[PDB]
Amino acid sequence: PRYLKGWLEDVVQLSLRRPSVRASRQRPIISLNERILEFNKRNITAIIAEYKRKSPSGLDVERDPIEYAKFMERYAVGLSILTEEKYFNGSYETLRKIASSVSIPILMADFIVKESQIDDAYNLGADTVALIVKILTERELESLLEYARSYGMEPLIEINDENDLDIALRIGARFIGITSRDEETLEINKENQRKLISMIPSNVVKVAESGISERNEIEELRKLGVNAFLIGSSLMRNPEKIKELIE
Ligand SMILES: [Zn+2]
Repeated sequence: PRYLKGWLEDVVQLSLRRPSVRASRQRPIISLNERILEFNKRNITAIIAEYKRKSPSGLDVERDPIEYAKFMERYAVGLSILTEEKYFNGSYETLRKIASSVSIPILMADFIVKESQIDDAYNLGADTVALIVKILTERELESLLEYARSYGMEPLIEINDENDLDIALRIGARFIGITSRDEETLEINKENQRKLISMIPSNVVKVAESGISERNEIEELRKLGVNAFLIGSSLMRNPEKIKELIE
């Protein structure tokens, strides 16, 4: 991985030593990016609802994961499950139990730095994974993208700046998340997020991530070409909000 500082350096070293799991997957992969495009053709707002108990930006809640997932199943285009343990209080069991309980596509969100974490996502039932450009070298990113595709996944390649975007397009990403949060500093910049969105080709499936709480922002981003919206904190604190956000 890259040489980082602060909490990201810590989470990367933790991830390198993450013990892998063993299990026989039950259901074939179902595509999150393809379901997003189907929602777009149906003119249904496509929200990826995220389950996370804690975050470095101060979220700290307890909520039953299965009850949350079963509620979201009616409304969300997919789910994102945090599996990072130290900063997000996620776990592999959380992913396994949620995947075993819903039929919509599931994204495992963690700090993937080694192939066995993709093995873990597959064996636990996830349909895809996030790969974060700013924690990986270009060579690692290309290799992990190919590895995930060899299972039948289309990973969400996450970008925050123009250097990240250059890499993501160069390596052939087809499913890009544009996060407004710089994970190193926790700073939110929506202007920069909109700039990057405008630089992505129309045939790439685009997901806006971080800081979304209001239907007005979803509408404005949809007008700019965003295909789907990854929303965590606001839904973890008031799950029923997704109903208003999709209206
Ligand atoms: Zn993300």
